[PDB]
Amino acid sequence: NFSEQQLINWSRPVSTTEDLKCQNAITQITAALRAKFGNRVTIFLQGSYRNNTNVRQNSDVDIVMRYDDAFYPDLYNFDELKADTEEALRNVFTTSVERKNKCIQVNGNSNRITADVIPCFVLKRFSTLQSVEAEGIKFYSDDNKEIISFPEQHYSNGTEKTNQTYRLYKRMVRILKVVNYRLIDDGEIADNLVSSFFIECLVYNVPNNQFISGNYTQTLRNVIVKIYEDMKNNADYTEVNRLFWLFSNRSPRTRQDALGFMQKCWNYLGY
Ligand SMILES: Nc1nc2c(ncn2[C@@H]2O[C@H](COP(=O)(O)OP(=O)(O)OP(=O)(O)O)[C@@H](O)[C@H]2O)c(=O)[nH]1
Ligand SMILES: Nc1nc2c(ncn2[C@@H]2O[C@H](COP(=O)(O)OP(=O)(O)OP(=O)(O)O)[C@@H](O)[C@H]2O)c(=O)[nH]1
Ligand SMILES: Nc1ncnc2c1ncn2[C@@H]1O[C@H](COP(=O)(O)CP(=O)(O)OP(=O)(O)O)[C@@H](O)[C@H]1O
Ligand SMILES: [Mg+2]
Repeated sequence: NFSEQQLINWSRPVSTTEDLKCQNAITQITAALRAKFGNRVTIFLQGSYRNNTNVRQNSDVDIVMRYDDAFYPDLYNFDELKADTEEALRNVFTTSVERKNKCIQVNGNSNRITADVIPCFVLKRFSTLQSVEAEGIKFYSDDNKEIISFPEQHYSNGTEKTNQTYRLYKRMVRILKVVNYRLIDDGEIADNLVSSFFIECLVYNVPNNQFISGNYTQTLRNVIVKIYEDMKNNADYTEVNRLFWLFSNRSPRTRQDALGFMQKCWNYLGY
């Protein structure tokens, strides 16, 4: 239903860290957090701006604030950390600050994008897949869930795969994110059937030899068919971080979710 050129267009990043409104958000929010926490935190990005997978204009940026003085000192429970983070932001951004289940949101304006600020601590956890202790981040949601993430390993492994696949790994992720948003807008799937993270992990497990240089239409066909068949075949997919399984008992998302999503994409694209 869509031409090769249309797929190419959909595969391009829309919002990036080069955007003035993104730079403005990061600069302003960083200053507000440093005013309270100084060097006791590491500030970095995760999510679509970090991995370069944005497909929507003026997308929100995920700014991680890792309180890590104990692990990275200068050469306290989470409830207090999140409250102190909300206070630091409210002192500067006042009515634009909204506490959320998993972050503090700083709503944007004409000159800056909206940001999700994610206070967190250092996390260390053993990976049986790689038989090593892995370092990531941990935080707690307002509904009492322990949220664990490995953004550095996610970033590095995804970058490596796109570098090995003629840059098509992330281009295919972006295409599927576009299709996801369209299916949601059309009311064809629930807005939480999949997530950007889930899509990124699914495509990551498609072997590199399925990505065909200069052929977006056939590469995308290969990607959808491979994930679809793998889901029917009970495949053991890894997260992009390669430290844990995608379909582990910690995750409520299922192979059936991925199978249904692939089917909806296939039908929408008209293969
Ligand atoms: N391990 C793990 N990490 C997650 C999960 N959800 C989000 N993350 C992390 O948080 C980052 C930002 O989350 P999202 O905003 O939902 O994903 P995104 O890549 O920014 O895509 P967008 O929907 O365009 O914002 C992702 O890149 C992941 O690194 C999850 O379910 N499991
Ligand atoms: N450090 C470094 N940066 C580069 C290099 N080549 C290009 N860049 C730049 O790094 C930024 C990231 O570029 P890309 O990784 O190609 O991202 P993109 O072009 O927006 O999207 P895709 O190519 O589809 O992944 C851009 O500003 C490029 O100009 C390089 O060899 N080394
Ligand atoms: N496993 C995870 N690991 C790291 N960051 C996560 C994460 N899940 C969510 N986040 C981050 O927290 C931010 C908020 O996540 P969302 O998916 O919007 C739920 P929420 O918005 O916090 O609940 P709410 O809208 O009901 O208040 C995301 O932008 C993301 O950057
Ligand atoms: Mg995001």
